[PDB]
Amino acid sequence: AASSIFDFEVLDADHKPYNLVQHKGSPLLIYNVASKCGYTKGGYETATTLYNKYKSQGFTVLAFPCNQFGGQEPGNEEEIKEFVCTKFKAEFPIMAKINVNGENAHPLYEYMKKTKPGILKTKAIKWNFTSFLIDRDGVPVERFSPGASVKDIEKKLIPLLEST
Repeated sequence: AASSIFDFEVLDADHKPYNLVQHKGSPLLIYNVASKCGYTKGGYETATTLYNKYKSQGFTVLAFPCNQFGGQEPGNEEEIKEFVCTKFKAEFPIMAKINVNGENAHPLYEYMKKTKPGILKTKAIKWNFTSFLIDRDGVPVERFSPGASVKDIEKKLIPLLEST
C-alpha cells in the first residue's frame, strides 16, 4: 500500500513540516530517541559517528524523540534540541516528539515496524534507540536493536551505499 517512507508526513522539532523527500535517492538511519535512557550516550555516539562518516554520500540520521519507554523523554523539543547538541554535537535532524506504539503511533512507524518486525516477528518497538535502516528507494531494509554498534550497522549500510 505505502511503498516508501516518503509517503508520510513528519514534523521537525520546531513543529513545522519537515522536508523528508530531500533524502530520497540515498540510505538513511531512523532512531527513536530519549535523553534519560541507559542507551542515550551509546545511542547518540553511534548515530553521530555514522552521520559524520557517511554525510558526504547523502546519508542522514533522523531522530524521533519518544516518551513511551520508562518516560525517559520528558522534556520539550527545544530542551531536547539543546541537550543533544551540547552533549553529543549531533548535527542531524531532530524531529517532533511522537508515539511509536499504540493507537497514536505515527503512521510512518507503523509502516517501518510492519516492514521490518522485531523479535519473533513482533511489530512493537521494545525500547528507546531502536533504529531502521532505509534504502535508496525509501524502503526499510533492517531493524536494529537498541545498543546496535557502528560496526553492526555498517555490515548492512556499506553494501547499501555501494548500490545504485
